Amino acid sequence: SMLARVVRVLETFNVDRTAQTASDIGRRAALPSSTAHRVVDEMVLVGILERGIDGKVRLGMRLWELALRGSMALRLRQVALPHMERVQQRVREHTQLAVLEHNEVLFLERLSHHEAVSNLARVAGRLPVHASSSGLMLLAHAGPEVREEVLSKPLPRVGPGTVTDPEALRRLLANAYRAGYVAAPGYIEAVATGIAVPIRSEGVVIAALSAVQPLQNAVEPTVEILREAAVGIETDLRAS
Amino acid sequence: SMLARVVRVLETFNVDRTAQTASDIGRRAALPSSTAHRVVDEMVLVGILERGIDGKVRLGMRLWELALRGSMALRLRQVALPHMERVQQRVREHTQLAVLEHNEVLFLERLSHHEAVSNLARVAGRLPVHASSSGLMLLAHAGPEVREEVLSKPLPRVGPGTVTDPEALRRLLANAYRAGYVAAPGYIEAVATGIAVPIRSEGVVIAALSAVQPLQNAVEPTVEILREAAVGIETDLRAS
Repeated sequence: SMLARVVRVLETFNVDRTAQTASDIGRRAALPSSTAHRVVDEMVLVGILERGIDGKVRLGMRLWELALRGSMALRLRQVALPHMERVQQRVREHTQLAVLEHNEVLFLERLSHHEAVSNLARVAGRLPVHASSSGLMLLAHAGPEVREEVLSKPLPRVGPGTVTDPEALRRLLANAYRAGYVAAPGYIEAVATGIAVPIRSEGVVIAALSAVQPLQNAVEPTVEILREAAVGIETDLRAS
Repeated sequence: SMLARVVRVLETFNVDRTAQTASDIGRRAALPSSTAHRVVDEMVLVGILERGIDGKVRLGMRLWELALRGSMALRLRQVALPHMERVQQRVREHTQLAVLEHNEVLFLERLSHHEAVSNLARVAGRLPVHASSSGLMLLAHAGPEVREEVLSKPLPRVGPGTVTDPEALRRLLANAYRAGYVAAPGYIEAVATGIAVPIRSEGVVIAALSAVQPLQNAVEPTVEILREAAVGIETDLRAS
């Protein structure tokens, strides 16, 4: 399909790849040279891609506009940001907002203080569900079918502290469901603890609000600050 | 063509329209029912759209991700946002970031205090180039061909203060170029003044940084704050 070829072209761009030649796009998308050059030209023609004065193609401003305007991602981030900014003022590490997408964590927003701890979460970037405080919080509220899919895959260690045993994960998830937060000491990187709380709309967890902070930092203060922020978000969501 | 039909479907969504029926999409996109369902179903299949439990379709999280990942609009917003938050802390009204796109203003970012003045600028939304502080500041640096296009087209008044006389506009643009700022009292709404300054990169104005504040607030102090923020953004643009 033309739409399938267009999506494969979009998929060649990534969090640290802004500009490509049609030949490189063809190679990354496993598309024949002629097909890659034709599809790229059509995408440039409608403004989904733009061609710079360097002759390389980039994701187009028209694509950005059509994808964000009125979107669930933009509306939630908009409601969330003032509350995320207050957490950032208080904790001065990282505040981020995430959803589940195809059994991975996708980040809608990330606020970072200068010389905060190392953080691998990227806006419009992904991390594993089982290893991420955000992922474990959201997976705790997913159906048994979603939990089974995720729990039945080989589960790599991401950081030193990553829990990979399916039944140990079920115990974590039950505790997180009960407690209304996940602390994840060194589950992504040795130096970092992720802490995540749920964001609810009409009694459904739609997102996770998280902090990333040095491993040795107190957990309880951050948990409380995120809960307060999450309450603010749910209030503001209910009337938006 | 299928790519053309897909773009027309994306175009039926907007800043104020999040969820539609395939029937409503078919009406707005000029597609007969069968074609509207087929294109929407295929876009739902590749995750470009999502179909809710209410049976309504929405812009997809996968589309948001593929459009924003490593995008020019994300990179510039990322560099700008900390400086924009400092301005927002000081002025406590609205701070926003805009570019020119097809001779209209397109907003990349907007920060708002909950008790701020009425503001009609939306992220991934547009305002007229002649009527917004952001548009006038960007059009002052657009070069002669774009300038004459805008000065020769229909120029309606938007708010009470909108300057519509083409020669009075020519003067404003020449003054804006020299002064390095635009104050636009009631050009969009009676209650509000837009104030915009340029963001340069490689000696080219690529964006406008703007505040929207009550008509009665003093302009000079907001100009100074935006100039400082703009220098900060430019330094971090040179360093990246």
